[PDB]
Amino acid sequence: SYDSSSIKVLKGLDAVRKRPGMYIGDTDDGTGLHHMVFEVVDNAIDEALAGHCKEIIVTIHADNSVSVQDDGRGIPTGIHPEEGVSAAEVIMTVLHGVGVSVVNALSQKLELVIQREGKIHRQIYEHGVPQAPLAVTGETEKTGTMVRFWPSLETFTNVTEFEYEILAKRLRELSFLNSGVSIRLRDKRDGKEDHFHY
Ligand SMILES: Cc1[nH]c(C(=O)Nc2nc3ccc(NC(=O)CCN)cc3s2)c(Cl)c1Cl
Repeated sequence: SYDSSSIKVLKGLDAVRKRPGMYIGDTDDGTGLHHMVFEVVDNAIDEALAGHCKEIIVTIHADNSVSVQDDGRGIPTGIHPEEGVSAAEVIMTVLHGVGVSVVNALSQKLELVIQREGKIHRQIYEHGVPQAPLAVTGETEKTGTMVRFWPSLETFTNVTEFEYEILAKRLRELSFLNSGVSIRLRDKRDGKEDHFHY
């Protein structure tokens, strides 16, 4: 049921928005804010442990959004018959690693770009709610997934700006734990880059 899926998803988004610390960690001391990045990266790490993702690129944008790009297969784009929406929309919205739906719920905005089967697919979310169905925007010979999110400053207080060093420490750690995955970190605010690989 297209319909029952939509009702269940919106109850899930409401649950996360009302009790955000329960899902992401402390919303004031910066740990929940940085965990937003690490949850997205952990999904790319899963796609590396599956053996398709070899490189993960984490970018801090000058507007204080963060993007995570992988070179994996790309989140599946076909209509999942039960929910009647793209398998990507299901992954991005269904509550379950805390699940990328938690990051989506707690993002003012989220941009999804999927490259696979020779096409580029894009979708925009606001507070976990898709603006429109996943749509093809052009062709590509590449594969992978890009998630860019703008954290809600309704949810997150006090520590609101991403700290390069906090991201660098956990990404260095994840590269140590995941031998042969390359994890790049880029700060568009000041030109800092790192390249973690073990
Ligand atoms: C940054 C990022 N990356 C991902 C990400 O790649 N997740 C993915 N989940 C799946 C699940 C299934 C498949 N199966 C096929 O392709 C079947 C083809 N016969 C591919 C992927 S790829 C997520 Cl989720 C996030 Cl967030």
